[PDB]
Amino acid sequence: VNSFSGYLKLTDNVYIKNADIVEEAKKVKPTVVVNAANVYLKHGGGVAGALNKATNNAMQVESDDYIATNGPLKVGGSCVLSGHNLAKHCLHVVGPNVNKGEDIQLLKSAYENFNQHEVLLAPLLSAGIFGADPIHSLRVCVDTVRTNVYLAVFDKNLYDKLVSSFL
Ligand SMILES: c1cc(-c2ncc[nH]2)ccn1
Repeated sequence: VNSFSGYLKLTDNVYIKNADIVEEAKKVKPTVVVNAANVYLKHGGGVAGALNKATNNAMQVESDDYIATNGPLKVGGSCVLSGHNLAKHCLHVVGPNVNKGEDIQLLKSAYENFNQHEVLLAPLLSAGIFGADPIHSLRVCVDTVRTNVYLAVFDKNLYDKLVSSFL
């Protein structure tokens, strides 16, 4: 049993809910929240800006030190950093940004990072301001992630379309 409430079950391991991922994390304090990161961990807007704002910029301060030591992530890669006031840990995952011309085949690699964690609260990778088709992102999630993932879809309209169209 876990703390996640009000999710629709899509598969054995994937659950979905209409919610702002920032609002959720504060209530549940999950072991892992996933950030929709970029390779520079520059959390300016979208999921990353909203998560970072909720940490009072502490996520950005920690991220800048990480990049100064380790250099940029890979597209499709990830790192584990603090969850600050939102979660125990934040898994920063880089999905391909279609609005930068990145290979959408990298979306599966991105979701493979989730399999290193037994339970996660996450957004749909490469969705929102990353520009991918969220219906596609949900299909790759279901076909790639084997661990227990609780997805948050910010747009009520999009949430209803994701559920209604789910095979
Ligand atoms: C994009 C933005 C957000 C967000 N939460 C609060 C303000 N903006 C959440 C998910 N995707």
